[PDB]
Amino acid sequence: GAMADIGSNIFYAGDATKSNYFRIPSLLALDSGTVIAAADARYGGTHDAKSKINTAFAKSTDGGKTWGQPTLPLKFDDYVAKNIDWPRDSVGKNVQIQGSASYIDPVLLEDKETHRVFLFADMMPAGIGSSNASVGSGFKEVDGKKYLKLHWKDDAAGTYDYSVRENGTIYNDTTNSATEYSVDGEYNLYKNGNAMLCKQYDYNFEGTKLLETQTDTDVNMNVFYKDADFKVFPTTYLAMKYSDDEGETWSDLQIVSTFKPEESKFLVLGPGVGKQIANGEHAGRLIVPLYSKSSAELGFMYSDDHGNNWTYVEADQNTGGATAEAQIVEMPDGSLKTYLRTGSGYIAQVMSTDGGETWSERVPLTEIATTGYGTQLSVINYSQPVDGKPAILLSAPNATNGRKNGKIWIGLISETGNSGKDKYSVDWKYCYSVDTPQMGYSYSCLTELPDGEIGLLYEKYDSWSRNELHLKNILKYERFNIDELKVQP
Ligand SMILES: CC(=O)N[C@H]1[C@H]([C@H](O)[C@H](O)CO)OC(C(=O)O)=C[C@@H]1O
Repeated sequence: GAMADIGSNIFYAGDATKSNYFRIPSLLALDSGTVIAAADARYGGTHDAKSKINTAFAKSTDGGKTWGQPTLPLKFDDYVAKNIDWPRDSVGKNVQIQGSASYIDPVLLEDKETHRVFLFADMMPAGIGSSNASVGSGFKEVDGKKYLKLHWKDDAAGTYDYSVRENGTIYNDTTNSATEYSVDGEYNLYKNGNAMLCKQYDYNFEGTKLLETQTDTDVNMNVFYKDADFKVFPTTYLAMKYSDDEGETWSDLQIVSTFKPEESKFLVLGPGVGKQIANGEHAGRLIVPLYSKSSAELGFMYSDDHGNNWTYVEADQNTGGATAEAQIVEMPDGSLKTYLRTGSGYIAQVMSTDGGETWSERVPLTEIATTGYGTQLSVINYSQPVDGKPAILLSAPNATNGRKNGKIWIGLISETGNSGKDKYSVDWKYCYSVDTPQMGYSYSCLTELPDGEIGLLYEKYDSWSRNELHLKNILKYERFNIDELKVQP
């Protein structure tokens, strides 16, 4: 590493998370000027769920120069957290953990009006990922009210005759009566006040066979575990916790996806950051991007009451479930521009003028090359004029073959003198090269730091490639002043 690369790891193999791998960066400068970050702690190599993944978290007091020890605010204990070197061979490289619960794909958001920070992540029951989730919400309605549904072990497959109700009281819905079972605030199970338990799994390889085997370590039976007496419906959930103390402590787990459409296979987070509206009618609205295999592809969830309640909105009617990972910026009036990945070989743009309730048709973004499968991007507002215009920054790879050639772009915003969603034009005038064209570059998250420097946490390899799986120390942190970035190639 060069002098300039010292301090370019936040999460790394050997830190406190006990993970050898990390993916999916999230980076956010708070209003106070503290800076926080989050990423997947991918234990079982860099595979997506299904796997064993927890959400990692760290922060910087010194404006993002330096980072504290990492924490695990969203974590499951059904399989142990350990440092294991995943095989990289033609056969083994493909092997993933079949039986663990996971948190995956974080989003960080701050309510600046209340100084509350929210952490969201997809919540996967045991052995589930987006690809093998079932169709359904995971909740039932009982006398008009939504309750998380549960399968008792000795009931017929696909039979969910129970529900978590007030106080975590588990009810039998056939007779509508409380049982002796309940869940606590962690969704761990109890029988007549007594903690239920089960044996934690280990995983070790013998050659290219992955051996997932019980140990003699008791952990709390959780409804998200493979070996629980009561089990949630095996679809994708959204989880959130909040902190008022900049991530020093976290609130209780919230399964917020009560709005998951019954017709959807998965509904998951567009990783990166969310947005608080600063200007206009809907100023103060909190909004978080989502995408799904459902009635719609792109969606959002928003709160007009500082995080207590969340409303789901569909931005299109595509049923094909392409990976429409999005990030959102604000126009100076306060309308929203969203930039998103697609599976159609380009990055797309959409506008909303009603605070994200409705959205315009997708518009391709010509200026940036990408692959057919696409990659996640990061877009943000910059607080300062740039050549005397309001500006945004976008980070994304810039190649048609592979995830590589990452750029940071500066877009300059103009009024076109037209009306509505067309009020504004973005001029992508600057294009900064992060490394070289053949260097790998995948997911990324920008933030503007306190001093007005631009921070970047990114995947410095190609995370799609089947030949770059299970690499360590690929998650890189760099800082730039705004003049560095003003390049015109
Ligand atoms: C929830 C989940 O799996 N998210 C993953 C997403 C997904 O795998 C798929 O592309 C669409 O269903 O893709 C990628 C990726 O590197 O492309 C990373 C995410 O971690």
